[PDB]
Amino acid sequence: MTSAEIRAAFLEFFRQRGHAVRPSSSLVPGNDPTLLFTNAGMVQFKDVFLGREKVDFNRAATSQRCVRAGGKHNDLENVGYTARHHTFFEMLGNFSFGDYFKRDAINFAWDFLTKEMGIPPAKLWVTVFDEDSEAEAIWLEEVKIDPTRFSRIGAKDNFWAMGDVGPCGPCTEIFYDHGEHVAGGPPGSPDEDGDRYIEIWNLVFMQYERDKDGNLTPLPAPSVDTGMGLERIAAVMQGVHSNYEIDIFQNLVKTAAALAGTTDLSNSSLRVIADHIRSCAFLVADGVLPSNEGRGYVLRRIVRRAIRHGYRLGIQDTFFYKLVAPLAAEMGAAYPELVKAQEQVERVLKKEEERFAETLGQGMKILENCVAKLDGHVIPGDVVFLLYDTYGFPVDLTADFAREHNLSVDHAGFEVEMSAQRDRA
Amino acid sequence: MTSAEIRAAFLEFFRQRGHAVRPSSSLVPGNDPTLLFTNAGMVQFKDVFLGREKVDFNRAATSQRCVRAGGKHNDLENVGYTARHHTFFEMLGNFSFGDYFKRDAINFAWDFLTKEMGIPPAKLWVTVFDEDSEAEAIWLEEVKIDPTRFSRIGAKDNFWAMGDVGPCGPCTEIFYDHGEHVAGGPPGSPDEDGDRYIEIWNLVFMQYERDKDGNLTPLPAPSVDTGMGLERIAAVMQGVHSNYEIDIFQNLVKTAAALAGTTDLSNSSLRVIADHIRSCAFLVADGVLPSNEGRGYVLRRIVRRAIRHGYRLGIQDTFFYKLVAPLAAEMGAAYPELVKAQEQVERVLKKEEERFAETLGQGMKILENCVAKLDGHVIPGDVVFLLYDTYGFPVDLTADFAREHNLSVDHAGFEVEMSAQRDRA
Ligand SMILES: Nc1ncnc2c1ncn2[C@@H]1O[C@H](COP(=O)(O)OP(=O)(O)OP(=O)(O)O)[C@@H](O)[C@H]1O
Ligand SMILES: Nc1ncnc2c1ncn2[C@@H]1O[C@H](COP(=O)(O)OP(=O)(O)OP(=O)(O)O)[C@@H](O)[C@H]1O
Repeated sequence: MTSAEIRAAFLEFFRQRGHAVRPSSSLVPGNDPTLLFTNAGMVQFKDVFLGREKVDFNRAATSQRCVRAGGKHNDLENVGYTARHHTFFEMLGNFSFGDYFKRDAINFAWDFLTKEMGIPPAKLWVTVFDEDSEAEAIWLEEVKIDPTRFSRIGAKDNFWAMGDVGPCGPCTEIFYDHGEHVAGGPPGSPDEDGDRYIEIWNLVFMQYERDKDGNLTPLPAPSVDTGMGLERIAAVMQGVHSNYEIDIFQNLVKTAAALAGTTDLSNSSLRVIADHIRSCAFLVADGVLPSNEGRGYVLRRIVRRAIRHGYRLGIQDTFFYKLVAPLAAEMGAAYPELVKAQEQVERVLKKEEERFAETLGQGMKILENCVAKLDGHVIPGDVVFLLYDTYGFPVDLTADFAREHNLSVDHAGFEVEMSAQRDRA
Repeated sequence: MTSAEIRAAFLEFFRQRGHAVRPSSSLVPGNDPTLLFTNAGMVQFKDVFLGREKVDFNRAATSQRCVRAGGKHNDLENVGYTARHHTFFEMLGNFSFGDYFKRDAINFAWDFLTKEMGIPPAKLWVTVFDEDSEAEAIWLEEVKIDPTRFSRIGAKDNFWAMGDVGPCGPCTEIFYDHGEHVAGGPPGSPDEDGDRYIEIWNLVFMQYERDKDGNLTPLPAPSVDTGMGLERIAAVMQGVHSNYEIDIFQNLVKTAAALAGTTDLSNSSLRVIADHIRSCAFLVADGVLPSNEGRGYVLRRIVRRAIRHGYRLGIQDTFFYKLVAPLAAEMGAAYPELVKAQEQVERVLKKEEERFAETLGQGMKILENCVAKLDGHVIPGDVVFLLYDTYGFPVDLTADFAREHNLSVDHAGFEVEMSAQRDRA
C-alpha cells in the first residue's frame, strides 16, 4: 500500500466518522512568534482547543506537514542514525474539540490499525499513563488487547501539557514491533530507544486545566489530539524496517545515488540528503529563505549540512537543487504549492549551495587536517570558531562531521571565542 | 575501615595538602531561600565561588551533611529500593577557590582512592565530559589509567552549571565496580542506573561564566568543587555492596529490628526507617520543626512515612524517637550537636508520631479496604484527598503505600479535589 493511499485512507476513515478534512497549515506558524516551525498537527488548532477561536466543526482530521529541527523536539541529529526520524514528516491527526474523548479516540485508532490497515495485534504494543485508569480499562477490558504487550508509563512520556498554564492530561501510545532482527526493547525497558518498537500513533487527552495560580480543574469539554507519522506506518504497510525504504523516498534516494555515482542505495548520507531536501524544499515553498537569523538560519543550517553530506559522498558539482524535481513529482499531488513554486525553490537552493561552495572545500581541508593532527577526541574551539566565522560552517555542521569520526567539538570553547569576537566587533 | 576512620582519613589527606578543614554547614541553608535543605558541600561556599564573600583560605575540605528529599533529583523515593540512595548522607568534599584546577583535583582523588585507601584501579571506572580534552589527557596520559575503564559522557551528566547565570564547567566522576554479583552496566550504557557501577566521587570544574544573555567567557580564577558519598566509599572499604550494610547502618537496622521484634535484617522497611531517622533527627537538631509548610512539611512527610513503615512492620507502640539514641552514639563524636540536642530531638519526634497515631490506624483501614476492592491499578483521587485532608496522610505517603501493592495514585484527581475544596471556601 503506497504512502499516498495510506494518507488518503486515514483522512477518509475519519471523514466517514464525521471529521472535517482540513488542509495542512504552513510550516511557518501564523499565530506564534515563539515557535520555529509547525511541529505537530495541533499547532493550527491551538486557539480552537483553548476556546479562543470558534469554528463550525467540532472534529477534524489533517495530514500536517511538520519540521522538527528546533526546540526540545529536535530530531535533526537523529536523521541518518535511526530508522524512524526525519526533519520533515507528515503527521496524520484526528482532533476532538470538546466532542468525543478517550473511548472513541482509542477505538478509532485501533479500528484503523487493525481493521482498515489489517495490522496483526500481535505486532502492536500499547502504553498508557500509569495513573490513567480510564484508558487502561478501555484498552484492557473493552478493546481487550493482549495485556502482556502493554506498558504503564510515568508522566515524562505519557502526560502532556500545553504549557505551564492551560490544558493538560494523559496520553496513550501505539507502537509497532519490527521483530527480533531489529535491536531494542519495548516501551519502558532500558532499551526502549532502539528502532525495534517504533512509536506509530500518539493520542493526547486534554482532560484538565491549570490556571495562573496553579489550580488544577477538570476541562469543561474534554478534547483529543492525535498524531501518527505517515512514514512510519508506511514502512509498516510496505514491509520495511526503515522509513527511508518506503515508496515516497525511493525516487529521492535513487536520484541522489546517481548524482553521487554510487550503487549503495542504503547509504546513510544519501538518506540524510533525501530527508533534507524534503524539509528544505517545503520550507522554501512556504516562504522561508536562507539567512543568519531565526527561521532562515535553520533552513541555512539544514541546506549546508546536506551539501556537506554530498561532499562526503564525493559529489563535485552543484547537486542539491536537482532533487526538487523528483520530490515535486512524488508529492505534488498532495502538495500542489510545491509544484507551483518548484522553479523558485530550485533557484533558492542552487544559490545557497553555490554560496556555501565558496568556502566548503577549504573548510573541509582545514577540518581534515585538524583530524589528522589531533591528539584527543575533541575538535578545539578555535578551529570550530574559525570554520564558523571565516568559512560559514554552522557549529552543528562541524559537530556532524566530527561525530562521523567518533569525535566531538568543544562547544564551550567555541562560545568563548564568540564572546571574544563580540568584544572585537 | 570504619566510616569514622574514612571521614577522618579524607579530611587529614586534604589537610596535609594545605586544605583548611572546615565544619559542615547546617542542613538549613542560610544564604539561599529557594533551596529546601543543604544538598551538597558546595552550598555554604557558593558565595566564595561567586566572589561575593572573601575568606582567609583558598582551599578547603568538609564532610558535609546533606538531605536530598526535594527539588532536583530528590532521592526519597529511592530509599529502600537501591543499595546507594539516602535522604541524609555525608558528602566528603575538597574545594579550590581560584587556586588549583583539573590536574591537582584529579591526582588528589586518584591518590586518595588508590594509594591512601588502597582501592585497586581495576575496580574503578572514570567518566569525563566528552568535550573535555584537558580532563581526558590528564587521566589517560598523565595519571595513565586503564583507558578501557573510561567513558566519555554528554552534557546531561558531565557538564555542570551553578544556575542559568554564573559559573559552569565540565565534571569528571569516579565509579566503583561492585562486580558480576550486582546487576547493572558501566556509566554510559543503557543499564548504567543499576547498583553495580556506583558513583563514588564527582569532581566539578568551574571553568566558564555564563551571563544573563547566554554568553560564555572564561572564569578569571577557575575553581574546583568535589563531592564523595561517605556511605558509598564506606561500603567499598568494608567489603559490602549496599550502603545499608556499613557499620553505621548495621547498628541502626539492628535497633529497628529489635523495635519490630524481627531477626530479618534484610527487610526493606527496616532500611527505610534507619535512613529516615538520620534525616529526621539531624533536621530537628538543626532546628527544623514539623509543620504544614515548607521545610517543616518535608520533615513531617519523612517522619510520617517512617511511622507508616513501622505500621507495616507491625510495631504497636510509639517507636521512631527511640532510634535517636543509637544514632547519637554512632555519629555524636563527629556531630556533637546531635548529642547536645538528643532529648529535644526525641521529644519532637515522639510528639509528631503521637500526633499522627491519632489517624494512622483509621487511614490505614481505609487504604487497605480501598486496595481490597479496587478495580484497576490507580487509587482514586478522592480517596487520596480524604486520606490527606481528614487523616493527615501526605500524598507521597499514600503513593509509597500504593507502590508496595503494585498500585499508583491519581495525582491529577487529587489536585482536582484540592481545587474543589478551595471553591467550597
Ligand atoms: N522526527 C520525526 N520523524 C518521523 N516521525 C515522527 C517524528 N516525530 C514524530 N513522529 C511521528 O509523529 C507521531 C506524533 O508525534 P508526537 O511528538 O506528538 O508524539 P510523541 O513523539 O509521543 O511526543 P513526545 O516525544 O513529545 O512525547 C509520533 O508517534 C511519530 O509516529
Ligand atoms: N541520595 C544520595 N545518597 C547517598 N549518596 C549520595 C546521594 N546523592 C549523592 N551522593 C553521593 O555524593 C556524591 C556527590 O553528589 P553530587 O550531587 O555532587 O553529584 P551527582 O549526584 O553526580 O550529581 P547529579 O545530580 O548530576 O547526578 C555522589 O557521587 C554520591 O557519592
